[PDB]
Amino acid sequence: AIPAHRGLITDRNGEPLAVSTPVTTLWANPKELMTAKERWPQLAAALGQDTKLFADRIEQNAEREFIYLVRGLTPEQGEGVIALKVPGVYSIEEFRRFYPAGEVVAHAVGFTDVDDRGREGIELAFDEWLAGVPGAKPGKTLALSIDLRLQYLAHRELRNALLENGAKAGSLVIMDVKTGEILAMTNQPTYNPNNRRQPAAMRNRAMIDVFEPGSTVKPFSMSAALASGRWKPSDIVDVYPGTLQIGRYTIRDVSRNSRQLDLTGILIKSSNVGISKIAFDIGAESIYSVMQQVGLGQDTGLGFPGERVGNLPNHRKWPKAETATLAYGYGLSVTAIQLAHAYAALANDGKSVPLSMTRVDRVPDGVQVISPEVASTVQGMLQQVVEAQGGVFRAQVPGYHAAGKSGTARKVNAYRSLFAGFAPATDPRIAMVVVIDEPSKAGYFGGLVSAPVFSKVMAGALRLMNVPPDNLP
Ligand SMILES: *C(=O)[C@H](CN1CC(C(=O)NCCN2C(=O)c3cc(O)c(O)cc3C2=O)=C(C(=O)O)N1)NC(=O)/C(=N\OC(C)(C)C(=O)O)c1nc(N)sc1Cl
Repeated sequence: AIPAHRGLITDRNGEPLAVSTPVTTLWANPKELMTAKERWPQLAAALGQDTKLFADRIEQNAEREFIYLVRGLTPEQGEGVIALKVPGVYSIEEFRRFYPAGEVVAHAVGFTDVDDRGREGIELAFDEWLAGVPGAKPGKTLALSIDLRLQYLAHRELRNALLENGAKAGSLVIMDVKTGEILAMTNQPTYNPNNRRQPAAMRNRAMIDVFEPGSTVKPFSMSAALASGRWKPSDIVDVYPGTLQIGRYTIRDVSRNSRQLDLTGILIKSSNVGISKIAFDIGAESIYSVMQQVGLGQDTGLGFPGERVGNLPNHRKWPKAETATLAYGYGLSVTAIQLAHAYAALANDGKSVPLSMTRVDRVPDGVQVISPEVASTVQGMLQQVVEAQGGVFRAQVPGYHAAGKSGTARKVNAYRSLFAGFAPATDPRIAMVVVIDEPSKAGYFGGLVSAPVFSKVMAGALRLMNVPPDNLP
């Protein structure tokens, strides 16, 4: 059968990301080869094979009318073999993929197996569209949501942060909050898909690795508090003395020099005690509902085989310890894609637009998952988290009002450093998640390790997208 030309993958502006390259496959009729044994050695040497092992193979297939000699020669190598003019040697034009951006977008684009079928990423997810039909009809062009310009920036900054932090791994996702598009998705470690010759390096961690989101979910606990009718931002919580006992469990703040904190101060000081006390007052049910509605631990609908769903704990009757730990993101499992999608809903005034890895021309209707008034109040609080005295100043994006939240998880001393946010605050365009796994220098807090990567990637992304600076007089 005649292998078909696989569809071109492009970025959202038409830059090529996966291109079908002509190769030559050689096959032989042994019955005819066996009439030309004197030609075999120069045919073996032309295929870089030992004369004796080549000869053994043909002799062991003397009564098969077909065998492959080699697959995936360049046309030039295949020409050299054809020019030997060996009886019983034939050629087929096959296709191998080339990935012009290589390691930069390897996890998103994926790659094809020996037979030119998708094995990972978009190549796998859109195989039916890309493949076409073997004779023979060509596969179809696919434009991704990815902007190669934002992807290059995200890739470079996440690489530099891993090296500066001596970290094991990392992910970074950028989303268009208005369209649901994935504009960048990068992971470390990465691989060159044009030279496969580590399984670890091939993992799209942003989609297939789950982690505890920790304190990055506090904005969703606060959304539930503001929607309950029992809380406003200027309300106070007494978090003294920085700890709270629930039977056997102790809730702890890292900084314990607080008594009265307003709701914004609970976020600035990442007080687990403060969010736990609000959680006890409003009930875990309300918080669970917000987290489920923004898609934490829920199917993204992206249909990448091997994509993880994670898990959001649920109860009929929430025990007090589980109520506290839900509200500060302990014992949840989410993906970086889910966390970025949730932040996009908050940024898009509480409307969730379905996630897309393909370029969106006609934007589907969004679902109102949080009330626009609550969403807008939480945005303003997350802007104070970044800008306020004592805030996460390393997330500040010079030129723009940015907003977001740090997290730091102790794994089970190894850490995960998180920052999730959006910008600009006065009409958000972009949501971003930065996850750095096991930073190994003195700093491991999300506000130290991930927040500066957010700042640098957001500064470039907003400028690459010509977003007008909103920090004006
Ligand atoms: C959020 O992820 C929660 C609670 N906290 C941890 C943390 C944090 O407190 N970071 C800020 C640290 N920090 C200060 O307190 C401070 C004070 C001053 O004056 C200055 O100038 C600077 C700083 C400073 O950087 C965060 C955060 O927002 O990054 N949030 N995390 C947890 O409760 C979990 N682990 O907590 C830690 C503290 C990391 C621990 O070792 O136990 C956690 N672990 C999981 N497996 S899931 C969760 Cl949640």
